[PDB]
Amino acid sequence: ADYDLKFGMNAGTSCNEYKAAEMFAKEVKEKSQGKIEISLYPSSQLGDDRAMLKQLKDGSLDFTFAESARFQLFYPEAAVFALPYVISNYNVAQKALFDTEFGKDLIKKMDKDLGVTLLSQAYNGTRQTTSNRAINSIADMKGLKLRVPNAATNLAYAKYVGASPTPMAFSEVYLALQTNAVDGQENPLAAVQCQKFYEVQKFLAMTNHILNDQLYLVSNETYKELPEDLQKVVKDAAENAAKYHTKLFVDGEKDLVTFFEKQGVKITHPDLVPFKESMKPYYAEFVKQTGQKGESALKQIEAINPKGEA
Ligand SMILES: CC(=O)N[C@H]1[C@H]([C@H](O)[C@H](O)CO)O[C@](O)(C(=O)O)C[C@@H]1O
Ligand SMILES: [Zn+2]
Ligand SMILES: [Zn+2]
Repeated sequence: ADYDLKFGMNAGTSCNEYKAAEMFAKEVKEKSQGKIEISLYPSSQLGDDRAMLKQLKDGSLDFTFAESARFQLFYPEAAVFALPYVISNYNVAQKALFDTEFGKDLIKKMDKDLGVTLLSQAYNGTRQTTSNRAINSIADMKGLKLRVPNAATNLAYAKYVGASPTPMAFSEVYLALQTNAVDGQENPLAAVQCQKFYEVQKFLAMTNHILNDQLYLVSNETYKELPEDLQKVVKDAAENAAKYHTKLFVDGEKDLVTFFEKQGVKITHPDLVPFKESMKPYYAEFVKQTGQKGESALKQIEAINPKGEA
């Protein structure tokens, strides 16, 4: 307890994100000879991820998770990461961030403007849609009161497929599902399982609409005060946690549909061509709203070859 550091997250203690942060935490403690202890604060105990990003910026929190897409809060063209159906697989998400001019500049702005250092990137699942009635095709989204996070790209997903979006914090979601204050939500299969949303949702549609990555972030105010050896400890441990993280989500996606079926959830596979078609005006509005910077970021993402990690 030379450094008593803290890691906040929206995920709960059953979740892949917690499990991976636990590995991060335990490895940092070991490979730092006990000089660094990391405590974990899940389930939004410190606020949502907008609050925790601000806490990293002002140095009041040491570590947290964010998606690349979340930086649309500060740079609207960064929403390109979460335009539904634009990023096809995790390979694309990795190259969008690290192997494009747009993404390399985002990392630099994250450092110089927002005070956060990007330690590592993991895969955080592809979002699906649960509901209290079957989504057999895009038609069934009409009138669906669909909970979304407080995030404009999730809002737009629900809106352009014809649903009625209802933003609310992740910690509020189980209650709203349980009482039918909303008709459904959208999250990767992992969250549907670890947050027990399947207990309170009879239907799951494979909409595959947004791919989530996950960034291991550290406050610059924290990172700068660590000796270089301990900086290296934290970076190595972040990278090792991220590979564990990704494997948890990949393996889970081979598996969880079966699990949910055992629980009595009905799985549908709606035709996704009309879903993808309905986003085309949204892409246009994005480019209209964000200008050259958004158009250029989108062209850069679109050109990435979906095949082969890097
Ligand atoms: C790093 C992080 O906190 N991810 C969280 C995301 C993002 O906030 C959202 O996708 C916008 O970026 O929202 C959830 O999926 C949600 O509330 O449904 C929970 C998840 O834990
Ligand atoms: Zn329409
Ligand atoms: Zn299937």
